[PDB]
Amino acid sequence: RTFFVGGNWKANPKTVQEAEKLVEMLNGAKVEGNVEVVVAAPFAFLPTLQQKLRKDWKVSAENVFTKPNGAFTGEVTVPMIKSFGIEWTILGHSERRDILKEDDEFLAAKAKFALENGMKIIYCCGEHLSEREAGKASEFVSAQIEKMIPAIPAGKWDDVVIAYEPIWAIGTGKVASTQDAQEMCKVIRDILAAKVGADIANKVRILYGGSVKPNNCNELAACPDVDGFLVGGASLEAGFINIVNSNVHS
Ligand code: NA
Repeated sequence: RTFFVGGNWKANPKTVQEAEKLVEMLNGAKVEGNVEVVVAAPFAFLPTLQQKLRKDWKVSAENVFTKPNGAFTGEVTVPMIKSFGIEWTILGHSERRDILKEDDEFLAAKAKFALENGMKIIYCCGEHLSEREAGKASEFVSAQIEKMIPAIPAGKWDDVVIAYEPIWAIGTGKVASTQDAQEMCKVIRDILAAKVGADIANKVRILYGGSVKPNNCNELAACPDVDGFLVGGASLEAGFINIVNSNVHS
């Protein structure tokens, strides 16, 4: 598996002029090793990233809707994204599940629609504090992945990346360890192996999507089942390149 680093800008930066400055910084970064890099940005900034970002990396949307077009005011759709040459989207990020109330049925429909229309997806999952403290993390994450699995069209697993988010460690007063990252990425790989087979489990990149910074990326990357990262705030900073370059420890 090729190490994979996605930079999720989330709803940032505030201005397209800042977005262009960030792209200029990224374009001069010296990448070491072997790594697949994707940068996800707000919809309004996708055209300028697609125009200006280094072509050895790829641009990603942060969401898409379930339909090609139509009477869905405010939604952006897969064909719109693709018409710029953009090939990636994030789906099911904890912020969209938990704040914008996207449920698993909605997300499964997005995954199917995106994949059957030639997108690649970064599909996010992860358990909350109650399930973590009950000792039911693997059961919760399995339920999420089991909803995702039937949505993946035949022959499309090459275009699926899964990100694990330790939601239990976001705004809760608890922090995740490196061992927690390894354990939960391994849990996901074992769910894949049991439900769709070892061949698929061995090729799907499973990312850690907790807090990833220059000070912990190397140790996280070295974990055997951690295939990369879905990076939050550090993707807006020069430290993103440290994280990209952590692949050499994997
Ligand atoms: Na690794």
